[PDB]
Amino acid sequence: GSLTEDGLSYKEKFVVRSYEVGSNKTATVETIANLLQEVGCNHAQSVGFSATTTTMRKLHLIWVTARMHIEIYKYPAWGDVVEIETWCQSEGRIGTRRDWILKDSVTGEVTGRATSKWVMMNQDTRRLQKVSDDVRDEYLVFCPQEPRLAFPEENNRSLKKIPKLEDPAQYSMIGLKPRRADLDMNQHVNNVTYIGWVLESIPQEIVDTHELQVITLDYRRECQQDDVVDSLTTTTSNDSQFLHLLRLSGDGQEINRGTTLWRKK
Amino acid sequence: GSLTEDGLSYKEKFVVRSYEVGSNKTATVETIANLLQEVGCNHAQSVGFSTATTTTMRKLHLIWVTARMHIEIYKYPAWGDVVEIETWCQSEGRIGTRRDWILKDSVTGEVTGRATSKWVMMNQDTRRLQKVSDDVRDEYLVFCPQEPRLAFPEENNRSLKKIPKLEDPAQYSMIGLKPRRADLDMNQHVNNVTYIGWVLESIPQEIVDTHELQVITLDYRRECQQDDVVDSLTTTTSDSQFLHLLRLSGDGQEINRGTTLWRKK
Ligand SMILES: C[C@@H]1CCCN(C(=O)c2cscn2)CC1
Ligand SMILES: C[C@@H]1CCCN(C(=O)c2cscn2)CC1
Repeated sequence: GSLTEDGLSYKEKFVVRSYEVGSNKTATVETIANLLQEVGCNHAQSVGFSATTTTMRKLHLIWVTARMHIEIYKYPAWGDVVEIETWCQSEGRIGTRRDWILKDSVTGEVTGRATSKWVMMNQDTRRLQKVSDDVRDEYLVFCPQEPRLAFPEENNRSLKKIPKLEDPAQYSMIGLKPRRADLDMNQHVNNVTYIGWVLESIPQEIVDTHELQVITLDYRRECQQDDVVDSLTTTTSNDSQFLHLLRLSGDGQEINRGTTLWRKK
Repeated sequence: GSLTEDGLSYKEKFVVRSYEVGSNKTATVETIANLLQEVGCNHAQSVGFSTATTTTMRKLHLIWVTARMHIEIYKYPAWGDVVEIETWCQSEGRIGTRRDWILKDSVTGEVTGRATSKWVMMNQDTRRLQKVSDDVRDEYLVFCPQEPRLAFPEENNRSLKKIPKLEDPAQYSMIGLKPRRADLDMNQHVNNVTYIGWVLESIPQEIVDTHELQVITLDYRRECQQDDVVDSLTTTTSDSQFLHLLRLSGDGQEINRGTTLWRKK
């Protein structure tokens, strides 16, 4: 991959692997989410990061995902090449937004797009804090100055408020535990695992007859390596919509909430 | 990737991704196992095996199934490094075929790991393993070297050693392991790599933090269904050596058995 001519965004091509596809022989949404993560890490490394600054490392601060929103029009087939362009933009003292565009390497048509909201947090106390002006100036130079939104729409699904699922849930997957493959290089559960856990409560009948078009996932609390999670889903609707909730198997503490939108094959 | 000059083996280069590495920022053994699988699929596709079945095998409802996997790693590739893998097949008479791999450093050319696997023929409906017929053997002998080519040539080595059954009580255990949709392949079967991850779940974190996995030999006895639950058992048999057993959470039916060998960091 490489930064674009203006150095304000990054592009990378990926060939879809055998183990990355589903029953329809096309890449899963979790594989897509992993590819978004990979191009985001490479963009950060290319502009002198390792996504902490010296001021963030000095104050023990980190970037944490608050929301992820993915919309897929066409999933790449096994063996196809997909090009992803990614970039960041400041949103004032709230935090930063990171967006992506997925394109067909042969046709150049847009086959998917994503947006995510990130907030600053103290690594040790887990206390969120607004972005200080001194931290902002350090990365503003790597972002475009004019707004550049993967989801410009006058009123888009990426910024909709998500409500809390009411018991009893219509569908459920109980006793989900992460394994070592679910952890990152810092022994924390990978943000993609939550996507897989959310989708575990969707009935296989929906999975066999429908394709996932949209998914918006709010991140509320981290799941520890030794925690157990319950995945809950309720239908809220040619198109199927679901409301999701991830919570701790025991006390029922909320870790995630989201919505998915599926269309008929 | 591409077939070598003689068309008797295949090579492919992989860049190590951010989500593919462990706590010491070097690729996991499951990532290595996935890369072995990917280069094996590409080798099969390049010599005329469509979405590793032949026209005669398709006609008779026959498939290739792994019986044993043996991986030895000297140096795990770091995040961002390129690793080149060369793979090939060889017939072993009526028993079945063997598939071997050599892992090399793209910069130095030194061997950083090597693997071998034994495959047998099985009816995909009855699960009855059969010997390699004759009309089938001749159909693929032309894609394998005629003189022996072994990733593990040593006379009386670890790849061919007999594995015993773990005796209760196990010293360590991880119970209630269930596969999720990401653990399944394009045919809704549990991926052979998931078993490696499940075996390693019962290894104490103390071993994982102080040691590196050098060797792993895994026998495949029975498939784990999408709705099955597995228990992972381990006992120290000693460098550190362990004896492993995967079995069904309920009745205690054997699905896998193996051994690992770990070196101090
Ligand atoms: C271009 C970009 C500048 C902003 C920070 N960054 C990130 O990737 C990031 C995503 S969420 C918070 N930090 C590194 C590189
Ligand atoms: C070169 C090779 C030769 C025949 C078998 N094969 C495999 O991929 C295979 C079978 S069992 C493990 N590997 C297809 C192509």
